Amino acid sequence: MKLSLVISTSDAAFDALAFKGDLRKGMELAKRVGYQAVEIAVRDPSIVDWNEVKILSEELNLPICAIGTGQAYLADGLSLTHPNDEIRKKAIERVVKHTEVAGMFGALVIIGLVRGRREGRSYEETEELFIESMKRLLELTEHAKFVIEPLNRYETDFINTIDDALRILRKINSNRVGILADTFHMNIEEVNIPESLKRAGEKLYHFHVADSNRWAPGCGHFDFRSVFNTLKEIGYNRYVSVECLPLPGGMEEAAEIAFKTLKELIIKL
Amino acid sequence: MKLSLVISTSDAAFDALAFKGDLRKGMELAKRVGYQAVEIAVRDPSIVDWNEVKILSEELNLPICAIGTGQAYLADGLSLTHPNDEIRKKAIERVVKHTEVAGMFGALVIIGLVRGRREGRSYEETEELFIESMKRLLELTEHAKFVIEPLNRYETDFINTIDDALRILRKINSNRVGILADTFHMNIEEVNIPESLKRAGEKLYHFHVADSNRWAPGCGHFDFRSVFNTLKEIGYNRYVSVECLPLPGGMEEAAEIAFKTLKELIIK
Ligand SMILES: [Cu+2]
Ligand SMILES: [Cu+2]
Repeated sequence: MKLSLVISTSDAAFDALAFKGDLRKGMELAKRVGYQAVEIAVRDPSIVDWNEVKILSEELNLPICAIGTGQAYLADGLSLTHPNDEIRKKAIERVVKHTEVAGMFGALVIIGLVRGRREGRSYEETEELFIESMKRLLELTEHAKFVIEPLNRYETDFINTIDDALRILRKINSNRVGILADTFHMNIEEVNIPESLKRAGEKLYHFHVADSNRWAPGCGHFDFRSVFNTLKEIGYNRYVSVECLPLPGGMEEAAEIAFKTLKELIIKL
Repeated sequence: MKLSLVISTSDAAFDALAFKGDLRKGMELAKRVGYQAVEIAVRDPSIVDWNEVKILSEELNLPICAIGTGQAYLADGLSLTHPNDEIRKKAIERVVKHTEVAGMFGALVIIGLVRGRREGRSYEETEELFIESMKRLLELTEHAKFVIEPLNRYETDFINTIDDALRILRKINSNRVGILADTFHMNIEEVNIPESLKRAGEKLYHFHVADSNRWAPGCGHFDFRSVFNTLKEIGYNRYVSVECLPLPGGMEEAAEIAFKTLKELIIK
C-alpha cells in the first residue's frame, strides 16, 4: 500500500496563478510530510498547462495517482446521466479531456458526482443511462482507467454503496473500471465496512480516507484498524489517498496528522 | 478491436430503391459472415430516409461505424480546398449533412478525397485552406468526429502520409479530428508501417484493410501480421473495416475471405 494526499486547487479559469500556486504548495507539502503521490481535482482540464504540471511532478518525484472530475457537475452542471442528451454528450466530452490528462500521469479518472443524480427518475433508467455513458467512454479511450466512487445519500441518490457499484461493474464488464471506496461515505452508507470491502475484493482500485467528521484520519471515531486489517486480507496494494477537510488546524496540520495515523496502521500490518 | 465491412450502395438520388436494396443486402451479408458493424459511403445524404436505415440497423443488431464522403468529390466536384469559395462553401455544407447522418449512428465521418487536391497551388496554400474548412466544420457541428485518410500519390497530392496527417492535426488542435490509415495506401506511401502506426498512436481513430492489390486481405502479399501485432501493442480497440475490391470471386466471397483472414489474426 502507498499513501497519497488530495490537494485542493483553485479553478484555473479564473486565476491561473492561484491554481499553479495552490498546486505547488500542495505538492511541496505532500513531499515534506512523506506522501508517495498526490491526487488532484479539476473542473475543466482544457484551461490548464499540463506540461508545466508534469515538470513539477518530475521535479518533486511525486506522481499524480488520480484525477477528480466532480466540479464538472457542481460548477458546470455536466452529468453522464443528464436527461438532456446534449448535456450527456458534453459530459462525456469533458471526461475524455480528463482522460487525456490522466494519460500523461498514468492516473486513475474518478467518476464521482459527474455521474449525476436520479432527478425524479427510476434507479433503473438512471443506471441504464450511466452504463451507456461508461461504455461510450471505454470505446473512446484506449488506456484510461476509471473508478466509480459510491457517495452518501446527501450528495447523490445514485450509487450510494459498494454493492451498487459492484452491480454496475458486472454490467459494464471491463477491467478498466473499478471502485473507489471512501471511509467518510462508507461510515454512513455501509452496514459492515470490512464485509463490503471483501465483496469488492480485486475491484477495489483506489481508496479515500477521512474520519467520521471528514477531518484528518485520527480526529473522529472511525474504526480504521478494522479497515486496514481487511485491506491486508484482500491484498490491497494500491493507493490510500487522504481526502479530508483541512481540520484540525489547517491544510498542513491535517495532512501531517493523517499521515501519522495511516503510517501507524500500515506498518503494524 | 472490432471488424466492420464497407458495403457499396447505388446513389439514391438516381435510384432510391436500389440504394435500399444494396444496403439491405450488404448489411445482411455482413451479419451473416460475422462482421460487428458496417461502413457506408454516400454522395449526398439529404436524399435518403435515414430513419428507415436506423430501423434496419437496429433490427440486425449491426451498427454503422463510419460514413464515407468521397463521391461528393468524384461525382459532384465538391472539395474542402476548392479555389472557388462558393463551391468550397457547398462542400462544407454537404459534409455537415454527412455529420447529421453520422450523428444518428454514433459514426465517424471520413475526410478522404473530399479534401481535394493542390490543383497547381503550393502545398502550404492548399493546407491552410483545408485547415480553415475543418475549423469551419468543427464550428458548424457540435459532436461530429472526423477522420483524415492519407491517400496514395495517384489519388491525390495533398496528405499522402500518416506523418503529414499528424502535422496537420496538430494545427487543427481538436480531438474531434483523427486519422484513418488504409493498408493498400500505406503499402505505397509509408516507409515502415508499424513505425508509422506507432507514431499515430491514439490519433489513429479508424482503420481500412485491403491487400497489396486491394483484393480481400490474404489475397496479395501485404504483411497483416505485423500490422495487427502493432495494433495490439498500442491498445487499438476501435474498428478495422474491410474496404477492398470485390475480388476474388465477387463481393460476398471477398467479404468471407477477408473476415477469415482478419479474425484469425485478431484472435491470435
Ligand atoms: Cu472521496
Ligand atoms: Cu480506405
